Amino acid sequence: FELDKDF
Repeated sequence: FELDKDF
């Protein structure tokens, strides 16, 4: 995780 997180 923490890729470009909008979720």
